[PDB]
Amino acid sequence: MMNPLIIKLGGVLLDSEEALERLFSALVNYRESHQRPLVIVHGGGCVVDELMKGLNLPVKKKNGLRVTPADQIDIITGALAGTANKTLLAWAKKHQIAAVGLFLGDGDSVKVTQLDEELGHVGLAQPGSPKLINSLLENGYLPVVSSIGVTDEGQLMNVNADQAATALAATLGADLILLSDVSGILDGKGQRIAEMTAAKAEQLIEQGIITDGMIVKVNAALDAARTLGRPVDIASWRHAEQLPALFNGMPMGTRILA
Amino acid sequence: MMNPLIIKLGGVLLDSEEALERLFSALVNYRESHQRPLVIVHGGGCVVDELMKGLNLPVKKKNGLRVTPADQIDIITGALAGTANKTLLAWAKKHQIAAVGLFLGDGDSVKVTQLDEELGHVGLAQPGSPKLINSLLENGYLPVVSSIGVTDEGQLMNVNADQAATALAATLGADLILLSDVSGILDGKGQRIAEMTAAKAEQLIEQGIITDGMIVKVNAALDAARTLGRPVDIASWRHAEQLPALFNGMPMGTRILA
Ligand SMILES: Nc1ncnc2c1ncn2[C@@H]1O[C@H](COP(=O)(O)OP(=O)(O)NP(=O)(O)O)[C@@H](O)[C@H]1O
Ligand SMILES: Nc1ncnc2c1ncn2[C@@H]1O[C@H](COP(=O)(O)OP(=O)(O)NP(=O)(O)O)[C@@H](O)[C@H]1O
Ligand SMILES: CC(=O)N[C@@H](CCC(=O)O)C(=O)O
Ligand SMILES: CC(=O)N[C@@H](CCC(=O)O)C(=O)O
Ligand SMILES: [Mg+2]
Ligand SMILES: [Mg+2]
Repeated sequence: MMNPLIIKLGGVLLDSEEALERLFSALVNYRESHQRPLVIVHGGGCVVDELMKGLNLPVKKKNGLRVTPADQIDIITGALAGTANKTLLAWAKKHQIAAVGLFLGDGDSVKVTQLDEELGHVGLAQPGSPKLINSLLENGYLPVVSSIGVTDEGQLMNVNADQAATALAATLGADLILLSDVSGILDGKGQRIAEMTAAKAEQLIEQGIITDGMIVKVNAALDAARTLGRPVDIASWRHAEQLPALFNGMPMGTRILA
Repeated sequence: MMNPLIIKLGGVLLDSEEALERLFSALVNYRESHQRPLVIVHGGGCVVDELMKGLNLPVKKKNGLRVTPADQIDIITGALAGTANKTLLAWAKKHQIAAVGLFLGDGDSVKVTQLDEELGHVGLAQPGSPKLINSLLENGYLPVVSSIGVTDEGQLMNVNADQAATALAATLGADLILLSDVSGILDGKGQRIAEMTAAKAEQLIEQGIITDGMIVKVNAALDAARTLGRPVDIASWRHAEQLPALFNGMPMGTRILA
C-alpha cells in the first residue's frame, strides 16, 4: 500500500447537492485511476450552526474553536458524527463506493484529551494507531471519519476538523488536502496566496489578515507539513473543473510549505 | 470463531447513567469470560423524541414504526447514528473495550429499501454481507451498530432497531437478545409471559394485549427464531443482578420459540 491521501471536507459543501455530486464524481474518477488509497475526514460546522439555530442556542467561537458546553456536546455529536458523516456515506453508496464511517475514537485512530476548561468539551487531537484504518484500506474500503473523539475516561469531545485531519495524517503517514469554500488563504485584498511558509503566516497573523478559524486551519496545515515533510494544500471544493487536477497534485489554492 | 451474540439495546436505557454503568460492567465480565464474540445493535427512540420535543415536532408512529418525513431524516439520523451510537462508544472506551461504531450500510451489513411511501424514510431491513463485521470480530473489536441504513440510491433510512437486529442476526448467523425497559412480553394483567410461540403471539394480538412497537418487537423475534432455528429472548436491562445470568442464557423475560 501507498501512503494514503486524506481529503478533508468542510464549509457549506454539505448544503450543496450540486457540489456534492460534482465532488463524488471526481472522487470516483480519482479512485478508479489511482492506486493511492483515499481517506475522507470531515467537519460540518454549518450543520451544527443550523441545528443550534433551530434550537435558539448561541454560537461562541474562542480563537476559532467552538465553545462546547456539556449541555451541547450530545447535539453537536449528533450533527457531526451522525448527520454529516452519514450524509457522506450515503453519497458514497450512491456512487458505488464501499465506505466505512468512523469517528476519531474507533481503533484509537486519533488520541483526544480536553484542550482547555474554558472551551468545555473541545478536544486536542494527537496521533493514534493506524492499525484499524490500514486494515480497512487494505481491504478496499473508503474510511469517512468525523471529528468527534472521546477521551480515555469516556467523555465525548468536539475536535476542529482541520486539526483532526492533521492528527490522522500523522497517524497514517498520509498526504493531506484541506478543502474549503474559499480558494486557499487570502491576502489583505481578498486575493489567493499561492504559497505559505511559517514565517509568512506569522507575518499575516501579526498584520490581522489571517483570522478566526483560518488561523486554526493554517497552523494545522503547517504542523502537517513539518510532520510529514511534504507540502499540504488548502483549496476550494466549489469549481468542478478544478477537482481532477487538484486531486492529482496541481496547485489550485495555497500550498503550505515546511 | 463461535457464532456471535447480538445484544440489542433500546428504551430509556441511554437516559440512565447508573443503568449504563451496570450494563457495561456486565458486558466486560461477559467478554472476559466467554469466547463468543459480542455485537451490540441499538435503537434510541427516546433520544429522538427528546430532540423532536425540543424542536416542537410531532411524533407519529404508524403500526409501531415512526413516520419519518424527508424533513426529519437528517435530525433522526443525527440522534440515532450520531448521539446514541457515540454515547455507547464512549461507555465502551471508559470500560477499556475496543469498539467500532457502524450503521447498517457499512460493509453492506444489512440491506435496506423503502418500506412504504406512507411512512416516508423508514427502511425495510433484510440480511446483507457479514464480511466486514466478521473481520472486525476476528480482529477483536466490538461492533456497535445503529439502526440507520441507506438505500442503493443513496437515501438514508430509519429502521426500527428490533428489525435491524434481526436482519443482522441472520446476516451473521448470530444468537440474539432484545433488551428493553420491561421484563419481556406482558399479559393482560401486566405479568411476564415466560415463553412465546407464533400461535400464542397471534392470539395475543387478536386479543389486543400485544400492541404498538411490541407487535413489531415480537414479530422481529419470531422471524429471528425461525431463521436461526434458535430461541430468542426478550428481557429487561433494568436489574443489575440479573444481567450476568441473562447473558449466559438463563431465561429472565420472554423466550420466543419457533
Ligand atoms: N486571511 C483569510 N484568508 C482566507 N479565509 C479567511 C481568512 N481570514 C479568515 N478567513 C475565513 O476562514 C474561513 C475558513 O475557515 P472555516 O470557516 O472554519 O471553514 P472550514 O474549515 O472549511 N469548514 P468546516 O470543517 O465545516 O468548519 C473562510 O470562509 C473565511 O471566513
Ligand atoms: N403486551 C405488551 N407487553 C409488553 N410491552 C408492551 C405490550 N404492549 C405494548 N408494550 C409496549 O412495548 C414497549 C416496548 O417496545 P419499545 O417501546 O419500542 O421499546 P424498545 O424497543 O425497547 N426501545 P428502542 O430501541 O429505543 O425503541 C413497552 O415499554 C410497552 O409500552
Ligand atoms: C471545536 C471545534 O471547533 N469544532 C468544530 C468541528 C466541525 C468543523 O471543524 O467544522 C466545530 O464547528 O464545532
Ligand atoms: C422506523 C423506526 O421506528 N424507527 C425507530 C428507530 C429507533 C428504535 O427502534 O428505537 C425509531 O424510533 O425512529
Ligand atoms: Mg473550520
Ligand atoms: Mg422499539
